[PDB]
Order: sequence, then structure tokens, then C-alpha cells
Amino acid sequence: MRRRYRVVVERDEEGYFVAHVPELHAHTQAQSFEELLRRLQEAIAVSLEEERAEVVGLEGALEIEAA
Amino acid sequence: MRRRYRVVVERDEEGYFVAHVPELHAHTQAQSFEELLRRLQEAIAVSLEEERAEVVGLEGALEIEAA
Repeated sequence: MRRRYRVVVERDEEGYFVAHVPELHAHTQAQSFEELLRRLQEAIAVSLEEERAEVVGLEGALEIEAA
Repeated sequence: MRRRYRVVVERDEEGYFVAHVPELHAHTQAQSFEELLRRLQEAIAVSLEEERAEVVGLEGALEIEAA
């Protein structure tokens, strides 16, 4: 099955991540980007009562902090 | 310095990633999400002629494939 969901990801002071998928009323957190993606996919799968889910794409805006 | 850039990320058949940051006329690719983020940050830093860049956030839409 195919789905598209708005998502908001933020990195805290510790550099840890928290993602919010409003349409699914879900929140997921992780210490790395790799971990975030994995938990996000697992969480979306559970929401949809599916065995597995995979992020095949994302279109959005990146917030950058440079020095 | 602070910046926000539109980004488009896609996962190919092999499950590999390619990111496009149109405003920076840049393309970056990697075999994992963790690697993509790292190269993306390094590439944006070079574009801005900065030493380092960090993705502190992202607001967008996730494309999901579930089974």
C-alpha cells in the first residue's frame, strides 16, 4: 500500500531526534538519524496494522546550522 | 549562520538514496540514511564555504511503501 504523511523532525541540544507524524498522531524519538528512520518506519507500520513500512521518499525543507 | 533549503530525497530499487537541494544546485548520494545525512551536511557546508553544517530540522512529507 502507498501513503504520504506530513512529518516534522527536530534535533535537540544533545543532538537527539524527535519526529512527529501528525496525521498518525504519532511521535518517535532516537539518538541517530539511522535509528529515527528505523523506528519511524516501524511505528508507521504498526499504525497502519501492516507488517512493515519503508520510507521511499521525502520532499520538504531542511533547517541548517552552519559555522 | 542559519539557512533553510528545500530538499527532495528518493530511495532507488537497491534501496540507495539520492538527495537534491535545488537552491544549492547540488546532488548527493549514499547507501544508507545515516550516510546521506552526513554527506548532505558536508556538501551544504562546502556550498556555503563554511567549515561545517548540521541539519537541525526538517519539515516535509514522507512517502511510504507498506506491506
